[PDB]
Amino acid sequence: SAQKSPAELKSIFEKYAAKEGDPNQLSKEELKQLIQAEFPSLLKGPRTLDDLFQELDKNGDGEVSFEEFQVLVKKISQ
Repeated sequence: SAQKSPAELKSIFEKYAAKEGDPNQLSKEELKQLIQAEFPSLLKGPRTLDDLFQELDKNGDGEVSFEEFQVLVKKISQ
């Protein structure tokens, strides 16, 4: 919603990750889109669009795993 619920983000995340072979991560392209969807760079404070990606930039099939993504999630709602 205005604030993003864990279940909500989880559902969206699954929806995104399922676009790639492994429904467990989102590749750079997908993560970027997610960012755009949740808050299109209106980060008037925590300016990091990419620092957070890099800090979590794994690469199994896509990029950022659900495991790592949870750290991202924590900063969505604020």
